[PDB]
Amino acid sequence: MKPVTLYDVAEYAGVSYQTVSRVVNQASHVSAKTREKVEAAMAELNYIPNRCAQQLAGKQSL
Amino acid sequence: MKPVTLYDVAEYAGVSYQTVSRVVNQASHVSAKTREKVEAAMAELNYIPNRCAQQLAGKQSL
DNA sequence: CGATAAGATATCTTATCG
DNA sequence: CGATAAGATATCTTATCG
Repeated sequence: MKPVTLYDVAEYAGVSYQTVSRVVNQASHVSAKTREKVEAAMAELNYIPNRCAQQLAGKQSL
Repeated sequence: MKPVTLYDVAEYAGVSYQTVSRVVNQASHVSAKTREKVEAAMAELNYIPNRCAQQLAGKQSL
């Protein structure tokens, strides 16, 4: 079950992954609008606490 | 400083990485003793990934 | 069936530019 | 100081062989 990736929030926010990922990791070096955009994005997409693979993994393409 | 990796468990179990890696994710087509050693290995070595961002800060210095 | 190797994707880290 | 781009590493999944 992989609903959202930090990439998803990033895209939805309109910012690089580590734009928002940096935000999610502390965001000690960013701007106002950015945090609010990522915050909005993750909020809308719900964004579960599993960007990488803490207690749930799996990935495929093509 | 870097804790266990699936490679560590793999080596310690005496099985290729891809063997135990698939084990930890399903282990559909795997023998008995194999599961025992992978499980043992990860158990003995404790096995803590930390491939995200918990306490493992310094990783690669480029 | 069980084990090994290769390919693809995501996350994080570091460096550069405005 | 802040955002973007490139590179490296690890994990996961699928296919083939004995």
